Amino acid sequence: RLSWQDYFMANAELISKRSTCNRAYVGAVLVKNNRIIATGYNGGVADTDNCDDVGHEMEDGHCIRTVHAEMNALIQCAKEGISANNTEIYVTHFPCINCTKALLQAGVKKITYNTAYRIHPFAIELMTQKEVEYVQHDVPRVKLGE
Amino acid sequence: RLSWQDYFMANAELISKRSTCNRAYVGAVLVKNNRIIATGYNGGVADTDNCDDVGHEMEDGHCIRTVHAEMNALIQCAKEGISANNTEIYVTHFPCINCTKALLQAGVKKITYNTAYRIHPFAIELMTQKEVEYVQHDVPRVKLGE
Amino acid sequence: NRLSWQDYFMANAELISKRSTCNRAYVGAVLVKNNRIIATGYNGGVADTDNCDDVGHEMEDGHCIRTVHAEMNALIQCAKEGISANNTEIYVTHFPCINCTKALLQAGVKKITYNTAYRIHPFAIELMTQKEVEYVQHDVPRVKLGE
Amino acid sequence: NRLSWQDYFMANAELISKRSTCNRAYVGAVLVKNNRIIATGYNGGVADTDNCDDVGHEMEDGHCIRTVHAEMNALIQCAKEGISANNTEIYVTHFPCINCTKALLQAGVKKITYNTAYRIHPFAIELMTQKEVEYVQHDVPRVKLGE
Amino acid sequence: RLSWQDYFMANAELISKRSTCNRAYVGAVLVKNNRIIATGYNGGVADTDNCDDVGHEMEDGHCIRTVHAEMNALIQCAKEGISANNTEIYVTHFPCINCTKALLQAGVKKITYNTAYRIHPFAIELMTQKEVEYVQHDVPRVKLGE
Amino acid sequence: RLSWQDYFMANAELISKRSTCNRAYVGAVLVKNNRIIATGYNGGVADTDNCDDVGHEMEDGHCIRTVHAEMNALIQCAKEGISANNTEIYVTHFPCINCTKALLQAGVKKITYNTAYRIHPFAIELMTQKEVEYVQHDVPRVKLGE
Ligand SMILES: Nc1ccn([C@H]2C[C@H](O)[C@@H](COP(=O)(O)OP(=O)(O)OP(=O)(O)O)O2)c(=O)n1
Ligand SMILES: Nc1ccn([C@H]2C[C@H](O)[C@@H](COP(=O)(O)OP(=O)(O)OP(=O)(O)O)O2)c(=O)n1
Ligand SMILES: Nc1ccn([C@H]2C[C@H](O)[C@@H](COP(=O)(O)OP(=O)(O)OP(=O)(O)O)O2)c(=O)n1
Ligand SMILES: Nc1ccn([C@H]2C[C@H](O)[C@@H](COP(=O)(O)OP(=O)(O)OP(=O)(O)O)O2)c(=O)n1
Ligand SMILES: Nc1ccn([C@H]2C[C@H](O)[C@@H](COP(=O)(O)OP(=O)(O)OP(=O)(O)O)O2)c(=O)n1
Ligand SMILES: Nc1ccn([C@H]2C[C@H](O)[C@@H](COP(=O)(O)OP(=O)(O)OP(=O)(O)O)O2)c(=O)n1
Ligand SMILES: O=C1N[C@H](O)C=CN1[C@H]1C[C@H](O)[C@H](COP(=O)(O)O)O1
Ligand SMILES: O=C1N[C@H](O)C=CN1[C@H]1C[C@H](O)[C@H](COP(=O)(O)O)O1
Ligand SMILES: O=C1N[C@H](O)C=CN1[C@H]1C[C@H](O)[C@H](COP(=O)(O)O)O1
Ligand SMILES: O=C1N[C@H](O)C=CN1[C@H]1C[C@H](O)[C@H](COP(=O)(O)O)O1
Ligand SMILES: O=C1N[C@H](O)C=CN1[C@H]1C[C@H](O)[C@H](COP(=O)(O)O)O1
Ligand SMILES: O=C1N[C@H](O)C=CN1[C@H]1C[C@H](O)[C@H](COP(=O)(O)O)O1
Ligand SMILES: [Mg+2]
Ligand SMILES: [Mg+2]
Ligand SMILES: [Mg+2]
Ligand SMILES: [Mg+2]
Ligand SMILES: [Mg+2]
Ligand SMILES: [Mg+2]
Ligand SMILES: [Zn+2]
Ligand SMILES: [Zn+2]
Ligand SMILES: [Zn+2]
Ligand SMILES: [Zn+2]
Ligand SMILES: [Zn+2]
Ligand SMILES: [Zn+2]
Ligand SMILES: [Zn+2]
Ligand SMILES: [Zn+2]
Ligand SMILES: [Zn+2]
Ligand SMILES: [Zn+2]
Ligand SMILES: [Zn+2]
Ligand SMILES: [Zn+2]
Repeated sequence: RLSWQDYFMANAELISKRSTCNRAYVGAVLVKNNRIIATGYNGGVADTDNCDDVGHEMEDGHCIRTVHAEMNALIQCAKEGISANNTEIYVTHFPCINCTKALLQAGVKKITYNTAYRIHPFAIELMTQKEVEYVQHDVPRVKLGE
Repeated sequence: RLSWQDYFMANAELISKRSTCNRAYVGAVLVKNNRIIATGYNGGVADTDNCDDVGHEMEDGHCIRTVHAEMNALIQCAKEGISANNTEIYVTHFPCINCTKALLQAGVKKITYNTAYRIHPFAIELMTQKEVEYVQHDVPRVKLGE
Repeated sequence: NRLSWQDYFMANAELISKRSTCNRAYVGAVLVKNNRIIATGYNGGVADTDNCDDVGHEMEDGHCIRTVHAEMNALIQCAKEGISANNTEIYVTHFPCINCTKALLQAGVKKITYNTAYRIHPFAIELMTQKEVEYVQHDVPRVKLGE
Repeated sequence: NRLSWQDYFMANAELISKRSTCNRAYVGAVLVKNNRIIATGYNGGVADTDNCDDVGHEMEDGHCIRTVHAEMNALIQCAKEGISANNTEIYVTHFPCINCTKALLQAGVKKITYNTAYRIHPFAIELMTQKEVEYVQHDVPRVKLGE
Repeated sequence: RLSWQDYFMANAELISKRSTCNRAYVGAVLVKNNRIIATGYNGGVADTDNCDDVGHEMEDGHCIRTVHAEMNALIQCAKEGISANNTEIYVTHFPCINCTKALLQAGVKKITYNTAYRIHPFAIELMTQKEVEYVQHDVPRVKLGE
Repeated sequence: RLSWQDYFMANAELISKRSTCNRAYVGAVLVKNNRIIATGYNGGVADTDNCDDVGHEMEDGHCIRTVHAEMNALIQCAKEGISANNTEIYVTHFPCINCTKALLQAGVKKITYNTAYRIHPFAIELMTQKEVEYVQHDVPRVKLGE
């Protein structure tokens, strides 16, 4: 039976399947007391162009078109009025500095990630100072459907 | 990529992977405006015995030990104070009469399911009266992890 | 001689039961957090569907399956509105059935106070015991309203 | 002969008034949204402070100022818990004073149903009129609970 | 830079600038963990006449037309469904007995005020009994805009 | 008497007075139906170093140390569980691309700003496509305190 860690990392990878930016298919699942409260994948602002259709918007070696997966989970909370305080997050890719700041500021207490994607040393510095646990964990092998 | 329908049915199946009652491994995902707001699988009341460990509690041909997947999604909303009104649900198995009544009463507006499990005609009657569609949809074939 | 909290809320549960539309048992439930009422419910059909009063019971295995139960109507008020039922207690006219018991325990209801020892399911007792939730019998007080 | 919604909630307001601790008027209030109870209140001292029953009234200009009013206790339940009082109606045993009237109107309470025509302030009427909020008199129904 | 106390007292004074009762221009800011969660100024019920236009409604030496600043902050919470428990309030004027009772009942834990307006001894009595400090603090001199 | 626009822009400037990054003192006030629901200024993640004390963290010509003012307002909503949908925002400085994406995604419908700060053409493109109104408005001259 899938452990909680495997259960949520698998969910993060499934969530990434709708990513519309082929630089990285990113999925995030926000969890409170082992319950899923929000999810997100990387894509353009809702009702705007996606990279799949009009191409990336590159600036300083990053695609700036997308709302990031982690940010989409947090913004789901802000839009609906759901508390993200005292949560943990499972993400397919290590959070960029912008996502890191938002997550820490929102009260996210633990970050579990699969891919060591472009790890920013300042993101590590912030997680360390804020005493937020970060953990690498592989997505388990799971087959769904017939 | 995965359609919204495929995306959520896949999620429901993944959610079912932690089911602790082997009569049916059930998973449910509650969705509002294409966002996941709650999930649930079938298992004993939290902090109580599960069928996997102590056996089913059978009455009139049903296992009564478990909080049902759909009920776990709704009760997540009740416990946390998340609104379930104007949602839809994706579930691995057709809802029983008890789950159907609760879902309809909560303001769930559409039901999508995979397995046509023990369909109760009174459940159909109520869904029809409430103008809530019950749509069969197969779980897509999806492979997660390496 | 003011109504105690227990009497106050049990009286309320009985009053709440006065709109029940299934004559097998007129059930009323009041959900309480820190001695404040946050939700109520009585037993009746799904909203906007038929009630037993009008079309008869829908019997299955010796139970009327037509109704959303009183306790469930309280919990579903919370789920529908987005009101937290965690760390509450409930006052109910009738001892909760196994389905209501599971939902209450799962929602974080910490104590159950009931009047009528209605069809008490031994498995409901087993679960309340394991989950460490008290189930107290308390009579509805004699209260006259109006005039 | 089931209790109508109006009778159901007015009965509830009267029951709620049974814990009032200021004998100048036993006031009870029930806040309702889409025929669901979301909050209640009776008149009594600030929580954890003295009640009139025990220490006497605190009179100022012909009013007892000791109590948080029933209507205010309902609204404050909402403010303290974070429950939305917008687009509600209220049922109250006594017509709201000017302070309660202002707070109710400001909170988005859309209709006021009361039993007793208690010290009706003409300025309260003026405000309800301008704000377009109905104020309906309705008797508490004769209801016997218990035994 | 401005201390938290100066920051919020300044805000309360700015909030008071829209007051429509010239007996006292009152502003209130409701704060939870140094975040502003609601504000209010004294004026008529929304969509009703204001004192500026039709005059005061005087009774027993008080203008009864207005919803008070503090009450407007609390009622913002009630209307929207924002929790006022475990807050503090900053107000331009010492709260009257009605506002004091409501604030204490709502779970407001500290009161900071500038002007010692019409102090009611019963208000002091209740604050003291509830172990809620009432702190006088001057509005700082702050110039905004060019 | 201060118009609503002047009232909230003045508030945004006052909010900026606690900024701890001297590259730009930024303040934001999030408004729903002319009520203030959240505020923010630019500063380090809560309980971490500020630029005032340890210097800026410069990357590609931007200080990346700070959680931005707008982001702090939105994250207040996410942390507490307050809905930011159907709001408008008043900000001392035109939002950067990251803030722009988050605001649009959160359901912010109008942006009023004072300073035309480093206006990103892609932020304009997004506001335009998302049909979000943006308006320049000067902070009014307001003196507070004696
Ligand atoms: N469950 C969801 C739903 C949406 N989003 C985010 C990802 C994108 O940033 C944006 C997509 O929202 P749209 O309203 O544009 O949804 P579409 O149906 O158009 O999907 P897409 O744009 O991905 O085709 O919202 C998300 O992270 N998770
Ligand atoms: N994401 C979740 C978490 C919990 N539950 C439900 C399923 C069971 O009815 C019960 C399990 O909760 P526990 O607190 O017992 O969690 P455990 O870690 O013990 O899991 P399990 O009992 O499944 O081993 O809660 C759920 O549906 N979905
Ligand atoms: N205060 C309330 C309101 C409703 N309900 C539940 C009981 C029934 O299961 C259903 C009744 O909802 P309707 O929308 O059908 O309300 P009616 O006004 O039609 O009442 P009834 O059907 O009882 O005549 O909702 C409840 O328990 N408590
Ligand atoms: N269901 C409730 C609970 C409380 N209150 C209000 C009425 C009083 O203004 C105050 C009473 O709160 P306490 O915390 O003092 O409660 P007690 O248990 O001490 O009740 P009492 O003081 O009435 O004996 O709160 C209310 O209106 N409705
Ligand atoms: N940010 C706000 C908005 C409103 N109110 C309160 C003060 C008055 O009691 C009433 C004013 O609300 P209106 O809906 O009448 O707003 P107007 O735009 O008409 O403002 P005014 O009446 O002050 O001109 O609401 C408040 O305290 N703070
Ligand atoms: N009303 C508030 C309170 C906080 N913050 C944001 C700005 C900074 O990003 C961070 C500051 O939070 P701290 O918990 O560090 O508060 P301090 O009391 O330490 O203030 P500072 O760090 O500004 O000295 O939170 C904000 O925008 N608005
Ligand atoms: O969604 C996330 N989350 C993580 O925080 C990092 C990147 N992303 C997205 C952003 C972009 O679409 C991306 C590839 O990232 P860069 O373009 O920044 O290398 O994956
Ligand atoms: O979780 C759901 N959801 C559906 O509503 C139906 C059954 N179930 C569960 C209940 C039990 O654990 C089960 C097998 O169902 P029966 O024991 O009722 O046949 O799957
Ligand atoms: O509302 C509750 N709450 C309790 O959990 C038990 C039964 N009921 C209702 C269900 C039905 O309408 C009923 C009579 O119960 P039975 O038909 O299950 O005996 O009272
Ligand atoms: O609870 C309410 N609600 C109504 O708004 C009016 C009065 N009251 C209370 C206040 C006091 O305890 C009271 C008797 O009122 P007066 O002391 O103002 O006459 O009943
Ligand atoms: O807004 C507050 N808050 C304080 O609690 C006291 C008075 N006020 C208002 C009420 C009226 O508009 C006012 C002048 O008060 P009096 O009219 O009660 O003296 O300032
Ligand atoms: O708070 C905001 N909000 C706006 O979106 C833009 C910048 N800022 C902050 C970020 C940094 O502390 C800043 C000066 O911005 P740059 O360092 O990106 O030029 O003001
Ligand atoms: Mg799209
Ligand atoms: Mg368990
Ligand atoms: Mg009906
Ligand atoms: Mg007491
Ligand atoms: Mg007005
Ligand atoms: Mg700090
Ligand atoms: Zn891209
Ligand atoms: Zn990122
Ligand atoms: Zn089983
Ligand atoms: Zn079921
Ligand atoms: Zn029946
Ligand atoms: Zn039941
Ligand atoms: Zn009294
Ligand atoms: Zn009153
Ligand atoms: Zn006046
Ligand atoms: Zn006042
Ligand atoms: Zn800096
Ligand atoms: Zn920014």
